[PDB]
Amino acid sequence: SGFDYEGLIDSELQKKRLDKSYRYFNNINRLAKEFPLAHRQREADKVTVWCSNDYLALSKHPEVLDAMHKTIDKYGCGAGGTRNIAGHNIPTLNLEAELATLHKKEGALVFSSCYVANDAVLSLLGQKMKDLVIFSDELNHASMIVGIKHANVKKHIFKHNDLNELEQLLQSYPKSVPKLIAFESVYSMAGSVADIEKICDLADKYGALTFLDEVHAVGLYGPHGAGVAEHCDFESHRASGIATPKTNDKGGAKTVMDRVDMITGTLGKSFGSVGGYVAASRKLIDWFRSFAPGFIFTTTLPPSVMAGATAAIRYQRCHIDLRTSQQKHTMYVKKAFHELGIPVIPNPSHIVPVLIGNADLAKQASDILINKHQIYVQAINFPTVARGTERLRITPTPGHTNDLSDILINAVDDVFNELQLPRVRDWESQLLGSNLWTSSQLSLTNDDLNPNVRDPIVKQLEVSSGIK
Amino acid sequence: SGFDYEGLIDSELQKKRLDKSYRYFNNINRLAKEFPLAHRQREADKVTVWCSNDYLALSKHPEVLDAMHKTIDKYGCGAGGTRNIAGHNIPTLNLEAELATLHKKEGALVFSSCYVANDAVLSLLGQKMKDLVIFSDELNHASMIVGIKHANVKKHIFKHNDLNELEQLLQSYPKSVPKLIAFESVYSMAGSVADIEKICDLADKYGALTFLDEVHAVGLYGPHGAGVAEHCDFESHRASGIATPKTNDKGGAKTVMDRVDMITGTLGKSFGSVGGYVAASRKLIDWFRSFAPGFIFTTTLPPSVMAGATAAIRYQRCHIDLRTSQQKHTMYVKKAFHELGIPVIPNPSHIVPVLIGNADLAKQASDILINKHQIYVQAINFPTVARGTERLRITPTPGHTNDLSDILINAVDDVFNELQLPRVRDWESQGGLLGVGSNLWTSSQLSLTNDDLNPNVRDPIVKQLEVSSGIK
Ligand SMILES: Cc1ncc(COP(=O)(O)O)c(CNCC(=O)O)c1O
Ligand SMILES: Cc1ncc(COP(=O)(O)O)c(CNCC(=O)O)c1O
Repeated sequence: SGFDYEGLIDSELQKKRLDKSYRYFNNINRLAKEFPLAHRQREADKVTVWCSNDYLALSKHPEVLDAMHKTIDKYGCGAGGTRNIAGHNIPTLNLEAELATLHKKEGALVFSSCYVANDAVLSLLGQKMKDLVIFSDELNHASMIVGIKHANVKKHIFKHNDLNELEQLLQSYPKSVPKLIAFESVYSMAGSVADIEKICDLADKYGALTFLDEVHAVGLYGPHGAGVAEHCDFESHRASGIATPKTNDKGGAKTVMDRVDMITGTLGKSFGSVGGYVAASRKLIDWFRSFAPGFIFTTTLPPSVMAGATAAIRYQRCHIDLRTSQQKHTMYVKKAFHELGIPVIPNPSHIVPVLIGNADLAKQASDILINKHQIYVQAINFPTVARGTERLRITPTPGHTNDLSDILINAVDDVFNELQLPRVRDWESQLLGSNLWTSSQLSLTNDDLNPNVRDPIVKQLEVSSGIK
Repeated sequence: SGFDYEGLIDSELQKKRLDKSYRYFNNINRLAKEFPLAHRQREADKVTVWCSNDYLALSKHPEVLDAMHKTIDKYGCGAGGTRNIAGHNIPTLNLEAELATLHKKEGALVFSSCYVANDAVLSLLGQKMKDLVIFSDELNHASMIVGIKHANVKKHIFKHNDLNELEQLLQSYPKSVPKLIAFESVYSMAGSVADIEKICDLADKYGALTFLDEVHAVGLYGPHGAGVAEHCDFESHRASGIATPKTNDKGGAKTVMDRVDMITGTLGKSFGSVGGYVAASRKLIDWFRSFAPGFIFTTTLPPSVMAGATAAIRYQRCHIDLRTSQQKHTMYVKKAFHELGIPVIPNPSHIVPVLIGNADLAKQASDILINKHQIYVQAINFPTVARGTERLRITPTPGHTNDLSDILINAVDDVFNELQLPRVRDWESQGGLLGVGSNLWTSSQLSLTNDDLNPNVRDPIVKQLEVSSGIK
């Protein structure tokens, strides 16, 4: 007999168990009628979910559900084909148009997932420019890492958010060498934020494209939820609404969001659905549409799923109260943790990473929270984060009111004592250690938005179907 | 001064226009209440869709829609996370269990899409066995090609369905070399079918894994729609229903479907939804679950989308009349075309590829069909097929009854005259092409009804798999 395939797999699975990164998924059945509750195996066994990426609770929004129900009745479930063959349609057109409008770009292209979007764009760039050099933040997501490998070009990794190191790398190449700077706006495991504007400045100076993943930012930053790039020119964007502003927030001609060449997002988090996208110039979009195999050779997302996301995007654009209440909830939890010496990785975003520092203790903390306190928070271990930096990821939403927060705070405090986990004081004696939303921005209401953001009559893009 | 990025893209887009493979997508709005009709830009402007991969018309089935509606009311739209974080749930468990049941495997794992499934499995195998040699059918789908590139291992391409050439390639390595044979059951562009059994025999003899893409076969072949692998032991599977058969169709211990190491499918065709999967041993599934980044680091499909597919799978398992009526519809169209000398690439499957032979004429035929006859059929050109072999792809379903077929036949006949396209006779004069000049479903199999299935397929109490969540 030949190779021992079963032996190779056995030993590979055993390494996961011995190093204790072997994952057990929790049966979590999220309740649309009782957000943010979920049930486990039994309907009667409920927990409060504190680690979902349904950041704005739009997965259960009436306009999202209604859009789904109506679309299902008209279109059915599946698209029934690919974009080329029988799977191109009005829900697709409306969604691409909505995303392009959100990022104030010429075009947007929808993919199965942002994982696929990231892989497709990065792969194609590298496969069509073999001389390309990619500069990648060390904390970039798996999707981007995989895309960068697939691109199959020279790559440099820079220390996280270290723009001195990035500039030194950029500088060591002639300007005429094609370059790509690949980064995220908000890094999900730490909640850290990129200086998008400074990166755009570096791109201008050294002749690089910019690729920006706003997956943990869309819905959440900027007056309309277009992301951190929008937040960079918050007041310009707020004044102009849907329109491109006359000037950026410093009185210059171009906004940050305009200067970024390629912006990717998800429909699977804030926008309450599933899918991915890239927003960019008409030329870039047409190129991806025409050449990306991960776009071309795959069933189109169901119409209903697209209709849902479109509804979510439209609603959130003109409901800044979603963001203000999320930020308030987050800040409430963060300040309560600070007072109790519960160690939170400091960040200016909506993510609350509670530092544990140990794989087994993080899993046990998660275990006790769900079984004893009916709180669902997931442990983040290697390989998603560095060994020794293990943590619990907590993500408050507009639905996590202060009464629910109080229960969380009490439970986490309690679990820290039960496991005798290190407090902030203890960490100081012995790691990974200031808010994007300002008080000014946090006191805005929906009345302070440009009325042109309420039910815009958004027209379909020619590029979605092909250009004459 | 800086690289001309816009220049590179412009010239790249211009190559598509000059070679005339630059695609214009049709606005096709499929109507659940009026299958297989769709509207274009205006609701009033309707066409009949004849090139959908909604092969069993289950995208609009009441049990599918009802499953979606109820799931949406309970769960909402999005999963709200990945499988690891807040996106693992009962709809997921039920779907994976249903797929494992269908293929009579220990486990199944759901992905965003079969494109992603294929890429993930192939990538991982090659990344974890760098000495692996992959033997790949020349007509394998882009997803598999890309997966095989990503695997980043030695690859041999064998001529399409040529198991003599495959054997000679396999033979030129010692048995102890790790090997993978990657192939499809049904190839969508001409409807050809693999000899899965002979490939399993070659894998046994030369010590290879088998990777089988049944994307154009699930729902459609075998008594329960488990695919061509099931069709290989049709009678054993039919007798045993959902249970593993006592013997295969030759009286041996193991069925072909059991001997295939990895089977991938889609939820986006027959099963009327979206998504992909692999069915395999518990060990393999646990491995993909634990290691495939394309599985791990992506939002879970919406619960409703999973619930829809589950309903579609359960329904089709015990409705063999879906397959018999599809095959009859296909055979009706094929034989009508034969009588009219409309050239169809001969195949034993459910696909009707009408040979045009010219890129411009195929697009014009498609154009005239939709604008003049309200028939939507897509032209297939280079690079999807060889230049000179361009064609129209027609895919009948249970919903394409003979009245609709008659309209299609009439329209295609009409278009052939309008464009003075070559008939079968005309191709024969030039020496034939691609067989223009049997059948998986036999007469015996085609006269089976739902009463001839094992009752254990009706409402199986399918139990959730431990491997879906993790094994201790
Ligand atoms: C930063 C980031 N980028 C891209 C993706 C992929 O997008 P989709 O989920 O639409 O496939 C994820 C998903 N993973 C979420 C997480 O890292 O917690 C992500 O977190
Ligand atoms: C043979 C084959 N394999 C895999 C896939 C990918 O499946 P998803 O659509 O679920 O990603 C497809 C898609 N069908 C493309 C075509 O008919 O050319 C396919 O045809």
